[PDB]
Amino acid sequence: GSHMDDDLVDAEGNLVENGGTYYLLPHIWAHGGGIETAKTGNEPCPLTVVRSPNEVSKGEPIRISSQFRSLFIPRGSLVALGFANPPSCAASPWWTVVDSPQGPAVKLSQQKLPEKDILVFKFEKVSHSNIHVYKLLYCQHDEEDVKCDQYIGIHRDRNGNRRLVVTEENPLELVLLKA
Repeated sequence: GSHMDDDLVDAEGNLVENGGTYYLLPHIWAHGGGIETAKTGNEPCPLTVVRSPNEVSKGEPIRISSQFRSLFIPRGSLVALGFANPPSCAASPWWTVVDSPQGPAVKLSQQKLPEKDILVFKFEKVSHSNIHVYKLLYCQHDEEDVKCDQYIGIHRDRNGNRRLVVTEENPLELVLLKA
């Protein structure tokens, strides 16, 4: 047997498939649509992970992978998040957090990444039971083994890009729809 409610759940009540693709949507419709990429700052192409401003858009299917190959993703598991179909100028589909004067930001990279650079996310079910809504934690380095005390949120640059970045308040609250 298996511990009850011990795995990530999608919008339809079915357990999240380890390695499967999902649209990451905000629980609150008015907040926007799914996940996309955009070219910001001095990037030569789309390397910034962002949230679509279109509430109707489900955005890109996002692959969610745990460290080990189990069927489902146990609650509290460190995970990697990547685009099933990444922008062509990215060298890998996996998201990664990079420092910037505007605070840590979720980006893609034009080179291959070491796994301590991608296994840095962790979902955390939002306390207002059910509905299966999750906050997204970013996990930095304690020294050796990991501390997840930072939440991913949105930052609208003045070009209207709703960038995913580690923020102080208003963390994301996502529902995962099977893609």
